[PDB]
Amino acid sequence: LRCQCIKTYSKPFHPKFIKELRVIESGPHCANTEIIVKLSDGRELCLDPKENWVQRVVEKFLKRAENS
Amino acid sequence: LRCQCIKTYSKPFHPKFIKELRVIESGPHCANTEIIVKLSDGRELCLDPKENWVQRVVEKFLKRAENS
Repeated sequence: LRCQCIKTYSKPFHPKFIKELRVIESGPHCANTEIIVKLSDGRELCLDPKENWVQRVVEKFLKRAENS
Repeated sequence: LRCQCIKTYSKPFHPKFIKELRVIESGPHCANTEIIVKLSDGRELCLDPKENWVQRVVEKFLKRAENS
């Protein structure tokens, strides 16, 4: 698949709203690394991997889900 | 979808072999949190979120891909 994100979500939010995370590294398919999250209600958003708050949300989600 | 993993990969490997990561938190669909990686060659594996080496591989992959 080509790039999946048209734009990224720019307002911080709590990691409890994420139920699924997908990280696709850049490559021939898309010049950017893309982060796609599926929220508790099933909507999806793209996050900017460079933002510090995104990195923190990803990390928390993972710490949670890991011991789930 | 129900649980996607029949079994997890138990031998440590280098994060350079991962090109995509999917983390699905447990819920009604599957009692376990599942970690599915797509390798550089397109094969997929499931990893055990509880293993320390998995957590370290996930973290490295993310640090890489983030500044990609």
